[PDB]
Amino acid sequence: LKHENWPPPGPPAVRTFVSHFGGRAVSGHLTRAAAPLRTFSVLEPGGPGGCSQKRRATVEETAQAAACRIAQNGGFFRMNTGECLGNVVSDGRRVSSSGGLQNAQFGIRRDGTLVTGYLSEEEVLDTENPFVQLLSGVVWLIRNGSIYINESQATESDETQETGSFSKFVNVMSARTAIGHDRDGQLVLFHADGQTEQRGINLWEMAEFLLRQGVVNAINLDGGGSATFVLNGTLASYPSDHCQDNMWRCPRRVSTVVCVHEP
Amino acid sequence: LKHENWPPPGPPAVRTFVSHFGGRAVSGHLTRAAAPLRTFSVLEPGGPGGCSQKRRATVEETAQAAACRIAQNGGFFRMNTGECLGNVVSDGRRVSSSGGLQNAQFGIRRDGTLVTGYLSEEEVLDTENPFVQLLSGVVWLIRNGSIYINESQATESDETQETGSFSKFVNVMSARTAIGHDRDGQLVLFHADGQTEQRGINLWEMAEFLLRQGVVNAINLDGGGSATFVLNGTLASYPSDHCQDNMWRCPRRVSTVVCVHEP
Ligand SMILES: O=P(O)(O)OC[C@H]1O[C@H](O)[C@@H](O)[C@@H](O)[C@@H]1O
Ligand SMILES: O=P(O)(O)OC[C@H]1O[C@H](O)[C@@H](O)[C@@H](O)[C@@H]1O
Ligand SMILES: CC(=O)N[C@@H]1[C@@H](O)[C@H](O)[C@@H](CO)O[C@@H]1O
Ligand SMILES: CC(=O)N[C@@H]1[C@@H](O)[C@H](O)[C@@H](CO)O[C@@H]1O
Repeated sequence: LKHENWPPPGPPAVRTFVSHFGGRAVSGHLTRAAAPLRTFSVLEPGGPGGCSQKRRATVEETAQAAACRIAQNGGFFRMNTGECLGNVVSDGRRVSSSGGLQNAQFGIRRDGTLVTGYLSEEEVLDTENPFVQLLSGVVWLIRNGSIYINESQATESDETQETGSFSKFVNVMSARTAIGHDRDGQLVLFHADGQTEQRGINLWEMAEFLLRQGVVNAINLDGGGSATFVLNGTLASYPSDHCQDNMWRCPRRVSTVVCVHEP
Repeated sequence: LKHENWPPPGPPAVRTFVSHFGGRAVSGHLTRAAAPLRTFSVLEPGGPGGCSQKRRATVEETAQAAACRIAQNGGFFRMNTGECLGNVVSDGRRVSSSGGLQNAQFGIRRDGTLVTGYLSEEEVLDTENPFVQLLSGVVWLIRNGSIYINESQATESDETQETGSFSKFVNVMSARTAIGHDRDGQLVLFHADGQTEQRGINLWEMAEFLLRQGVVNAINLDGGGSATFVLNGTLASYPSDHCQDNMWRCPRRVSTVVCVHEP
């Protein structure tokens, strides 16, 4: 009712793009990975226990301990405290709660079922077919093959992102990332390089792009300076944050990470 | 007095930028590596013997065989035949000739002397202090701390690059790459993502950027679709060529490669 369940039924395919959104050229990658139950992980910052310690680490640091073939930044977090925000299940271990808020979620149950959308506390704690991986974003981009941004603005909590108003967060140009799946049950990761209010895409544009790629459900993960794409442990994107006291670009220390590893 | 000699004076510094050239945001990397006599190699495509066999291989393929920490596409080539163009010396092995043409060159001799500029056949074939690495480009960007593109346009042969007229090659927007060195004798590698006549920079813009980073000599290497940046064997740039029959971007099979590796 409030979420989509996809029953469960080959190295990941990493695609590089430079595409035009509203006339602007935006670079990024689309990753497609089969057998998510075997290859998909949600990782805590700096290894197990990171969310409890409120640790912040770069996607590179977190991914290299896990030997991820493809890693991207994960959920939203409080920059000043390192608190993980939203429900998180990391390799069977629940390490973050929604705190009453309703936000877009994506995860996989123990039998391989992919779940996307708004989950109650009871659904998250279900011991029957428990979640093995789960994280929260902000805005349910695609529901059952249709854009669901209008509905997200109407119903989703707006206490997690710090970009500004919900409308600005939805419509501003920025770096963006998203997670979802296609109709064959393959995991889909997306990222686009950008910089808030300067370069990149908004959520309407990302949702259209993903529908073209066959995505049937997907949520928006952390963007802006948090957006990071790490390929075999190497940074392969252009972060927007500047390094300290110079104008070079530097990857942000973030919280949870989404990982695709070998089965 | 047609070339410059720089006497021999930590891991390499890899920096990411997104920088603005006339209001266009251009992304790329600047690499700086010490002790080039021990850490810098020019590689033949695929493996040793690539030039004699007219091999074309991606920078990734060529670099994974050499264990490069940083790799970029090298000199110019003929796409239809795979012929290596210009003088090439790869770890002491001479594998390509100038054919009488005059083009910007960059090399290091056995004692560590860094050499940039125009070289006679006698200088290339010298055996007293022989070249251990050497490759040729098109346009001498910076000579002893001053831009030298006007002089290069005045003197360099124009039979190697296939972009079009000399003026277009210099002034057109595109993906670009460059090799040079700073006054501490360190190797500098530069690349900017782009697409000929759509995105990127021209040679004047790249030359101005390199001067601000302390580059005292540099030449222009193969740009356009050839431009590739590979870090620890993983592609970390956005090539402009499309893959066969789809919207995704694919690295180009190129010729010689410039490599920074362990000493
Ligand atoms: O991640 P974004 O969208 O680029 O925002 C990053 C910026 O947000 C606000 O301006 C501040 O909190 C700054 O710390 C930061 O420069
Ligand atoms: O490396 P570049 O600059 O992108 O050039 C690639 C292009 O060169 C030529 O002009 C044409 O044959 C094009 O069809 C080709 O795609
Ligand atoms: C465009 C975008 O998503 N920016 C996000 C912001 O919303 C979020 O509050 C913060 C920490 O999670 O990271 C980034 O700044
Ligand atoms: C703008 C630019 O660098 N273009 C080059 C072209 O000049 C060269 O002829 C070809 C093969 O080396 O590769 C790229 O297309």
